[PDB]
Amino acid sequence: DIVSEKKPATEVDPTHFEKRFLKRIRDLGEGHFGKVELCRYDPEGDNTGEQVAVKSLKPNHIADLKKEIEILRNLYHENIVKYKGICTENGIKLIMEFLPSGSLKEYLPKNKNKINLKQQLKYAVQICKGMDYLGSRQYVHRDLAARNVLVESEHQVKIGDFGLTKAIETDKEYYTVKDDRDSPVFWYAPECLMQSKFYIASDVWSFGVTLHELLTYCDSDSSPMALFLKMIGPTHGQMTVTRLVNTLKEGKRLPCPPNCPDEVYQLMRKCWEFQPSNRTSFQNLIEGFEALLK
Ligand SMILES: COc1cc(Nc2nn([C@H]3COCC[C@@H]3C#N)cc2C(N)=O)ccc1Cl
Repeated sequence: DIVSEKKPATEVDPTHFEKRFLKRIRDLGEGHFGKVELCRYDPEGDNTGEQVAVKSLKPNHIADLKKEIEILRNLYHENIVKYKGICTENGIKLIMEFLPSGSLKEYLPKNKNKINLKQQLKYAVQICKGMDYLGSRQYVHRDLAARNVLVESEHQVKIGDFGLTKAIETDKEYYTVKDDRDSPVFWYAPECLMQSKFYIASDVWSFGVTLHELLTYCDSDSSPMALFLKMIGPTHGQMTVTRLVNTLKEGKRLPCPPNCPDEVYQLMRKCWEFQPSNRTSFQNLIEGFEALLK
């Protein structure tokens, strides 16, 4: 008789999502050769399955996606989006929990009435706690902006994208980047713009700019890009970044957001010391905000 293979152990992996049951609903966002879509994982095929956020490659940067997947899989913090699993074809898709409120960019313009200064400072503490957790794992985020901060509820935010996240080598203080063509220059510290060097303090600088967005309720007209382009001029093209570096070297910074008390603005200015070594830490920011909350 014919010889077949004995059926062995088949324990179902809860982190393995089958392609055939992962049904696309809509696009959520894009960023650095990746795209994020809302999908329903529907193995029963009746629209009752869980909604998930799915990151995949836009149709060679497969290595970058795999590295991002491995980082997120191992991060466990209240203010970091939850990894759910993967969908494997060499292809791979990252499956994450879906946060329907979106990012601070979508949420803040629509909920100004519900979100007061006290709530903004509580979101600022939560971003700092997620970032301090990331730093303790020796990672530099490199893309900290309000568009990457997801709203779990009126009371909770989570850092929701790790597309640019890099490990800082033990006993080294920074990561040197090579691919910088689509850098978020208006959120970047001078060392990132001048030498393409990324420190934990470079994320503190980016946090300061994110805090500025949070305080302005992510209004497009007072965005860090709109504000810096008004300061340096918007028709410089390829000369924009040197003009930005020059402006920062002169000591010019984003102005105090409307209705922001000076005490909060002073904590923000501490993120923006020209030299990385003079900048505040995430732990000291948490202390500062908590002092203002009680
Ligand atoms: C951008 O607008 C929306 C986004 C969401 N959700 C998400 N967005 N993202 C990323 C999408 O790409 C940009 C960066 C974002 C980050 N962080 C992840 C999620 C998610 N895990 O739920 C939900 C609703 C709306 Cl309207």
